[PDB]
Amino acid sequence: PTALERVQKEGVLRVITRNSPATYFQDRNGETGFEYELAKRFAERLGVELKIETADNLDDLYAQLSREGGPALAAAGLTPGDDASVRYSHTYLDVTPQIIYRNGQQRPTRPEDLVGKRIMVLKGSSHAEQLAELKKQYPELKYEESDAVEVVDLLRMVDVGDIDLTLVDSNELAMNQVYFPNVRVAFDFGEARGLAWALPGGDDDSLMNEVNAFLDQAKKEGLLQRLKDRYYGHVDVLGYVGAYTFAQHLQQRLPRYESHFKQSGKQLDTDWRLLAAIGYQESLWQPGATSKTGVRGLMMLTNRTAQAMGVSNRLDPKQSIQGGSKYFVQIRSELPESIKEPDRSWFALAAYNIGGAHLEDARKMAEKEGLNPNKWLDVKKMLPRLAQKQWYAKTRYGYARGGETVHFVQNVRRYYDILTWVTQ
Ligand SMILES: CC[C@H](C)[C@H](N)C(=O)O
Repeated sequence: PTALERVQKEGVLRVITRNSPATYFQDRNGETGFEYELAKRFAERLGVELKIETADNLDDLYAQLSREGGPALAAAGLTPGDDASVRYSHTYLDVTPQIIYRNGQQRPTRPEDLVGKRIMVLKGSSHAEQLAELKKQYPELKYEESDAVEVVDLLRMVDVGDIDLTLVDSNELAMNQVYFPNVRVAFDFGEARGLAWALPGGDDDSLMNEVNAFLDQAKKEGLLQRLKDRYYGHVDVLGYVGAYTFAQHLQQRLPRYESHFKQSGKQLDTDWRLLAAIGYQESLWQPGATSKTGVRGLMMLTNRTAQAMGVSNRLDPKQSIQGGSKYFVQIRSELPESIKEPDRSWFALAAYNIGGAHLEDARKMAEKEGLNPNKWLDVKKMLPRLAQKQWYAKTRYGYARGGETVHFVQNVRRYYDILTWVTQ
């Protein structure tokens, strides 16, 4: 039976990956990861179940792949390795290895500067191999390979000054930037290269052909780009300053209010990280925060909402978290029965910012356009229109800043993702 026929026969596609939020992550809310979502799509294309294995490290990852009866493929942000014990699919993401340093230290600008530093990379990585190449040229270059850490750990070490430098791909630095406020790109070390899935060595090309056809379909429909934005887009969407500032706020601000968020979350069957995400978007986790628009405190409440909720002080963190949390749940509960989770929460987020009246208008508008008013992706196309006259003059409630409401829901969902992917 071909590699491809065997997968169909078993009704399972076995995938091996790295223990990493970038690749595969287990949370109470389900499974996420750039590679997980991409592979899950592959399995479903083939009409089979996805079964995920995580390796201990990169050497063990490649060793399992060549192992008889092992996984069909590795999906793990791999950079192509002549070792015909392993083969590689077409590439699916353009990334750049980048030398990483700690802000407030001498920035190395060229490979020469890598000499005489404390450097660590993952044992078995293409990054390790790059440094072996440079060592050939510069015989006194020192660095260490480790099989007992992952990429998140290498960046922590640079962040707190445990080591001077590391070397990682630019996608994963972007992803991690929101955890490590001091980490910065020293320079791009080596040129841009594509990530590839790896398959066992040999001449059976039945599954490889399907992987390539699938990845090429993925680039046709923007799937790879959507997945990139979600996991790797943090610095691009929130801006550089937003990225490292969040890392700082996560470190400095959140631990003061984490326990209130959890307590509000438990008593309301609502994920506390979703509540924390709203607090970040509203006030950047600052209890004293006031606007000059009639909203104040950590969850940014109006006086009216504060009183309805039993809040006697909006600048009290605990009370602001409780009232804004109850309020979000209230809004979400009042939504029409027809809106199912997960959309229901994203609708509730929009209503938190714009109110149910304008949100109704966006729902009515989607309906007028032959879209589905209970689907978030549909209504989200309608929200920016509330700010345009050809549209809002035809609405009950008129002009609203719906583009801002879109921004609100995206950011919160991103902050939510970020808080979910935290490791310790
Ligand atoms: C952590 C190193 C990563 C996985 C790199 N792209 C490699 O293939 O080795």
